[PDB]
Amino acid sequence: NHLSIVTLEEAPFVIVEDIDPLETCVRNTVPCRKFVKINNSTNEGMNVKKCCKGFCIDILKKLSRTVKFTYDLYLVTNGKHGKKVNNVWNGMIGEVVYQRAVMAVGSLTINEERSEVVDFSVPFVETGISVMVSRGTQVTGLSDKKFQRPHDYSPPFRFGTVPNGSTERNIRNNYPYMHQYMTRFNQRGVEDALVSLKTGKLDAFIYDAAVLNYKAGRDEGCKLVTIGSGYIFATTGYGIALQKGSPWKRQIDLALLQFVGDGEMEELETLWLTGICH
Ligand SMILES: N[C@@H](CCC(=O)O)C(=O)O
Repeated sequence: NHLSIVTLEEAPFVIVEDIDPLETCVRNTVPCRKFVKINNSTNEGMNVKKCCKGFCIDILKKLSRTVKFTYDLYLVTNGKHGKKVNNVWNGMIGEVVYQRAVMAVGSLTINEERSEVVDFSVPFVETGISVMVSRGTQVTGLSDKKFQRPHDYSPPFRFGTVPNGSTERNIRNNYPYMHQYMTRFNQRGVEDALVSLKTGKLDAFIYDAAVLNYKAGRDEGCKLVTIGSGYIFATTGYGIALQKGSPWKRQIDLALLQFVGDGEMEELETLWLTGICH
């Protein structure tokens, strides 16, 4: 009963590394494969062996040990965390919905749309929407006038997010103007956004709270500050996604609860998520 499990890279939850040519993953890593295309024309491709580590990987290792299952971990190839595009789910959520994976482990945010098509374990990392700015910049949260009336400033307040995730969904579904203003500043990824902030090319980066709290905690030079958005309606957590009606949610939940109660979760948080910047 080898379980097919999908994941996605997003430090410090999931970190990917090339395997050692001379061909096994060691230390705190585990095997993870990815289907890579031969070219940009056809569907042809081959699965490439890589190695994975991180907070979520350690959670997977513990679940494997405790629930007593073995697994075949693979990386998503189309999309990221999960979005319904042209009426079809992609990313980690898609792999679970279309039964390619029994579970999805990673920095996967629990939200209403996703819960309609997949079942989630209890949350194990708290998150929501946060705002990151250069240390010194003053903002109260997303209700700040700088965000409500960006054009009332010279130059217009510059803020954006990484599209296609739960953060964009929460803005697009409720505040049309803010969303369409923001697309002007879409960021390709977290690292891109951080550079834009520290060099003064971007005023604020709106993104997942867990990741922003982590990044601000160990920024080189501690030049970044993260503050809550105030969008409490968006407060949620990361959860392991399973097939709708999955018979494993019960056992996965019991394990997570066991880890929380025994202090094992506490130890993992200390190992991977602590910060140093005040
Ligand atoms: N963790 C988010 C991705 C990042 C974000 O949109 O804030 C998700 O599962 O969609």
